[PDB]
Amino acid sequence: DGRIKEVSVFTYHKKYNPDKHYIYVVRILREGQIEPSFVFRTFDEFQELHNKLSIIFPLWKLPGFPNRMVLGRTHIKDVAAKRKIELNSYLQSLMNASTDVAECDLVCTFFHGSHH
Repeated sequence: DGRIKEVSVFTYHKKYNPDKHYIYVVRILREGQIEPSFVFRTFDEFQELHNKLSIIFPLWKLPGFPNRMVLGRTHIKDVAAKRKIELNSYLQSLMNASTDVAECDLVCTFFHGSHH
C-alpha cells in the first residue's frame, strides 16, 4: 500500500502480567524502512479491530474474522497455535483489501505502537 509493504504474524507467547492470555507478535515491513517493525497484540485486539472496522464499512469489504466458541472442548496452547494461522490470514486478507480499508486510520492505528 502506502508505507506498509507486508504484514505477518511472526510468532506468539503465553504471558502472565495479569494472568494469561496470549500475545501475537506481528511483523510489519514499511516502504520507508529496511528493517521490519514488530508490534504485540492479543486475540482481543484483533477482534476489537474487526468490530471497529464493521462500524464504518459494509462487511463484504472486510475479511471474515476467526471466532469459534470452543470447537468442542479444546484447548489452551492448541488454540494459540490455530490463531497464529487464522490471525495471519486475516492480516493478509485485510491488507490486500480495498485501499480504503487497507490504509484507513483504524488499521494504521492497530499497527502503530509496539504494546501501544
